[PDB]
Amino acid sequence: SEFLVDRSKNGLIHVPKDLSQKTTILNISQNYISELWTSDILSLSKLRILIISHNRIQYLDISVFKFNQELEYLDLSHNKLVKISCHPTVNLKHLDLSFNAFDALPICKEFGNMSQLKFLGLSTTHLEKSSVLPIAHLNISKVLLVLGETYGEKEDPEGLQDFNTESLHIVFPTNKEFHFILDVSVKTVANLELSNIKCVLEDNKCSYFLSILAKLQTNPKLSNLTLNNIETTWNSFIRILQLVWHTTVWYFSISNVKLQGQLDFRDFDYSGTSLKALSIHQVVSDVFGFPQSYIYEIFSNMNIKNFTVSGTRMVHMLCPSKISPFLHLDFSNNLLTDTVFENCGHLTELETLILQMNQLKELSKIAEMTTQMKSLQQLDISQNSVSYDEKKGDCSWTKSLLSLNMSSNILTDTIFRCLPPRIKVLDLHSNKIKSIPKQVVKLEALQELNVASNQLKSVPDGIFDRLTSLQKIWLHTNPWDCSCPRIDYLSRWLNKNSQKEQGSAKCSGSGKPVRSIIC
Ligand SMILES: *[C@@H]1O[C@H](CO)[C@@H](O[C@@H]2O[C@H](CO)[C@@H](O)[C@H](O)[C@H]2NC(C)=O)[C@H](O)[C@H]1NC(C)=O
Ligand SMILES: *[C@@H]1O[C@H](CO)[C@@H](O[C@@H]2O[C@H](CO)[C@@H](O)[C@H](O)[C@H]2NC(C)=O)[C@H](O)[C@H]1NC(C)=O
Ligand SMILES: *[C@@H]1O[C@H](CO)[C@@H](O)[C@H](O)[C@H]1NC(C)=O
Repeated sequence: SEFLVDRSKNGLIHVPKDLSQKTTILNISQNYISELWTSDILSLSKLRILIISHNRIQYLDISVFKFNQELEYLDLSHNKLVKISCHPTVNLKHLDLSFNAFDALPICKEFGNMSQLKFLGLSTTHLEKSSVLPIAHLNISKVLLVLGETYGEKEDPEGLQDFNTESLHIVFPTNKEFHFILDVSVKTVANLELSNIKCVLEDNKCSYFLSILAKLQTNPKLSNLTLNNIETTWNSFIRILQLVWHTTVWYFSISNVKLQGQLDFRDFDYSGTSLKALSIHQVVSDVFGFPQSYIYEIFSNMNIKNFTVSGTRMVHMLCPSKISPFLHLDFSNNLLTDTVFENCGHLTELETLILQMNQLKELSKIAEMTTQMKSLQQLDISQNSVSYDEKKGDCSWTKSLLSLNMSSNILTDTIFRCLPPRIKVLDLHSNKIKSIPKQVVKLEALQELNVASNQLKSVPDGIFDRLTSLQKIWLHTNPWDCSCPRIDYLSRWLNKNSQKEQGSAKCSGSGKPVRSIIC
């Protein structure tokens, strides 16, 4: 049972009154409501979730839900809250006051009795360490704190030290140089996230931001660090990578970055790291574009096992200088070409490599890249423009390759002459395959084969008599000629193996499910 009333985006001005008393979830987000009374919601006795975000409430009396004993989730984010009255009320598990106009931290003493409070979203322009005290005894899981645009004057450096939270997401002011002296190293924080870091100036390259990051080295509890919406020079960017490299963090994630200047930094110290994974999503450079020097050398020689770089104008990734510990590399959505990692015998531990959506073109070159990757189990080169030239001869795939994703390219039926021998998973959909040659019978171990969205009209008589290992197969979005007898072996054989087909391959023009032909 769950009576959901979704009145969001209805231009409401007050809380709808003619609501069923069965309402357990009330969504009135994105409207024009300006007041929240007790009578607005007291009659909804079973109300459990209340979402009034993106309205324009300025005053919050927290006793207005005193009669909603089942309420555990309240979202009042993106309102105009400037005032909050503290009174006895119900124990919430989730309270969101983020993105409001409070001048002081909207923390009520009554918040202390919320023994199940697991998420607290706050808004403020002034943070005093002592104002957090009522909740300093609660084991909160995540706190979102949005510092208003005018935050900055009369800063308390220990303002956060009383927060007892496992995850902290600090949202710094937007459109402002980073000059804030707030210690983000908190005793109990394991997952720290910081949004909006901007330091594009000569005076001193992100010294303030780097300073608070350096205090993240002195806490073994910090395990996950995330940085969002960063704008600074290329030097300061590499300084951040280097600084956090020596912290305690295991997982470091960076998304939405705008970098400028000429990169000078290339003397990276990889020692003393605890990093398990690093991901960099969405990097934008200045008018000159992605650096032509140093950056790849920094990226290629990282002494880590998980490494993602997506959403960048990156064009190379070189063989690591020494034997590399790279284990799972995701370089999807860049501008890399086929020579990436060429002539490389230092990636013998790599097990998965994703090069989806780049600028790969010739498959023989890509298979040569794979030869010395003796542990490589999965390879994704989908959404490129890869063709295979049968003239180049045999392909030197590594024997360890089990899964191969080549969807969204311009391969032909010759592709089946350029497949690793132990192939088990094979995704070729959105290609230019017009037929299935006799080479397929040699893939006994094949378990999955996706040739959807090609130009298949039929398959040979008996092409599956020796593919005893198959479990899943896609055939849809292909123009099959369904006149008997060209469609009979495909009809009888398909009918028997009912569970194996994924989706519904349909006849060209007739539209009938192919299983339904009686030749
Ligand atoms: C390293 O990256 C790999 C993938 O590149 C991560 O593996 C997957 O994790 C998800 C978690 O939801 C699982 O569902 C998948 O089955 C995993 N795939 C494989 C092949 O293991 C892995 O977790 C990452 N490791 C670290 C330490 O971050
Ligand atoms: C290979 O990579 C492609 C992405 O390039 C995967 O494709 C998506 O697959 C799901 C169904 O499995 C669809 O909902 C999406 O529409 C596909 N995306 C595109 C752009 O076509 C594909 O699943 C991958 N194959 C394997 C075996 O992992
Ligand atoms: C409530 O509605 C808003 C706007 O349609 C939507 O973004 C949000 O995800 C919804 N949440 C729930 C729990 O219905």
